[PDB]
Amino acid sequence: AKKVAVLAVNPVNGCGLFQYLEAFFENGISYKVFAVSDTKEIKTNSGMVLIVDDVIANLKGHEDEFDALVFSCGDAVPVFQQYANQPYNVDLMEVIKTFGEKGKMMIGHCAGAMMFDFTGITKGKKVAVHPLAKPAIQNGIATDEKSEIDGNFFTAQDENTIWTMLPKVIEALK
Amino acid sequence: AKKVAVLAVNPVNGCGLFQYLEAFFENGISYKVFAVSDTKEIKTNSGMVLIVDDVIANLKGHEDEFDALVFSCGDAVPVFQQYANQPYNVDLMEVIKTFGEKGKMMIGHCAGAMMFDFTGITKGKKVAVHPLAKPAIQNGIATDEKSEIDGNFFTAQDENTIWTMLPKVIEALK
Ligand SMILES: [Ca+2]
Ligand SMILES: [Ca+2]
Ligand SMILES: [Zn+2]
Ligand SMILES: [Zn+2]
Repeated sequence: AKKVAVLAVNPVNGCGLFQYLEAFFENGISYKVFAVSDTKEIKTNSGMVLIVDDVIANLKGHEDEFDALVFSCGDAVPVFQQYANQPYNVDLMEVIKTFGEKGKMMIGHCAGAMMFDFTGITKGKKVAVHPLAKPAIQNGIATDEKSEIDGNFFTAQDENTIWTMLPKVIEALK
Repeated sequence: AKKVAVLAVNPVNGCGLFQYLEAFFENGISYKVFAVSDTKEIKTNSGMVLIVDDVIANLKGHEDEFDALVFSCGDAVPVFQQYANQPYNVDLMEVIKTFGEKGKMMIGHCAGAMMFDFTGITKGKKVAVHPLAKPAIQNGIATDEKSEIDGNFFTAQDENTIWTMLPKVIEALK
């Protein structure tokens, strides 16, 4: 019964986030949602209070217990580099790197491929990424497609193109 | 300009909800989210917790303050009928009737058209509705279409067909 660690940044795009969670719940895939935050209480881009399962600090060292990582992008991302030293963002890099190195399935949209890329795990792999974050892809092969599936990477250009890969994401977890 | 009252049942389908909220937010359309519940704190079908703006009881008497109602469906709706002693479900019927009677734009998906139908406001209008809820449509005219726009009614069969009518909804609310 497959298990996914869903990473929700703060603020998270709720439309992206619930596309994933709704598809997992409807298809009987297990998930736990970790805030990329000090607290499990976060906000959506649109300002709604959202309380998820746990915080990313508590995912570290437990990466083994999951089959897949979802990076659910949001308005936190454009300020990531500015706040790279925040503990939740140091944990973010380590966890993405660990999942990547352990061969887990890596799922993301908008700037998710960029977060993956920063850790080097995307080396030589086709990724779809927000057209704005395309210049920051240094290790992966950034394309202009709505989504790219390559090896362990499942990435969509943004929330409005998650649909183009989601049936395949679900099938790979079922 | 235009103001939308969004009704979130408990549990709500978060994929449906945020498709609306992201679209409104990104197009600068004003909205306020009301829990169809005894408190502002609701769950998603997927088990996340949302704290919304207010409860539906506080929308009673203020329907003319809004231009549009969104009914955001969830796994609460198929138990709606069992739960006649929840005051917020009685309030729901009241609020939907009042909005429809006052000629407001009525927007919803999945079993939303059925909630509308129960109040009678759908008399003679085409609606899109989830297949399982279709036989419950007696006042309106249920179709097999992905979405239906008829008069003041903008309804989608479910969360995965919202995209088919959402640009028209946005255009109408500008
Ligand atoms: Ca949002
Ligand atoms: Ca949900
Ligand atoms: Zn993003
Ligand atoms: Zn429903």
